Amino acid sequence: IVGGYTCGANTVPYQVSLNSGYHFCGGSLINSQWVVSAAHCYKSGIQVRLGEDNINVVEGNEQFISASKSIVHPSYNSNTLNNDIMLIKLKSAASLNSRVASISLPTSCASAGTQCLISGWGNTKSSGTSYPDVLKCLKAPILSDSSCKSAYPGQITSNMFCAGYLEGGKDSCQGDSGGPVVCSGKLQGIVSWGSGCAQKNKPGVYTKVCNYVSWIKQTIASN
Ligand SMILES: [Ca+2]
Repeated sequence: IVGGYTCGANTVPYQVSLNSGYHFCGGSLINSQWVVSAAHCYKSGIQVRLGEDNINVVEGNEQFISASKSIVHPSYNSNTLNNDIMLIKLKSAASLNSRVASISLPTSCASAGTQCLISGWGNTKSSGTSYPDVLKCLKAPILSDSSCKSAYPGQITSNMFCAGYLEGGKDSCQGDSGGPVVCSGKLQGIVSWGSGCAQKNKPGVYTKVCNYVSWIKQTIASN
């Protein structure tokens, strides 16, 4: 997260870190057994780390649970990032309390102008590289479809939306991938892609979770 703030420990209780020997992506806990992330975060041997603040220090609220199975969206295209969503099942159910909690799925899509909270452990610099240990947060609005398409001609599908600031300076970034965009207590987006980070006229692009609720529910019901 570039141009954000320190969230505060366990203030974003649905935020998870995906670990394969190291943090590599965010994700969102959606029930005791299941995490939503980006398909571009797929790999084998994922451990899901819940209850994290400092990802390099055991601070007392962590739950580390290996994934039993990952399901990339059936229509994910890694070239275009269309359908950049993946479900991860935990081998055991997480213990839920106020520091580790699921986030609700949307019942309706969000509109441009809605304010959201984006979070993660990704790079905090727009030029060069600095990875934080503690969770970072950014409040940002959803942008109009027209501004999003104008920013990224030929690239924005109906399964994507832009959020952030066209002036630059405030965005998600590498290592935030897969993490949440939450608006009015609903998971509306997944950190997906963008050109660089926090660049002028190049906002963040996010998977439009409301399009996937049917798929998520039916997949959980049968897996
Ligand atoms: Ca920790």
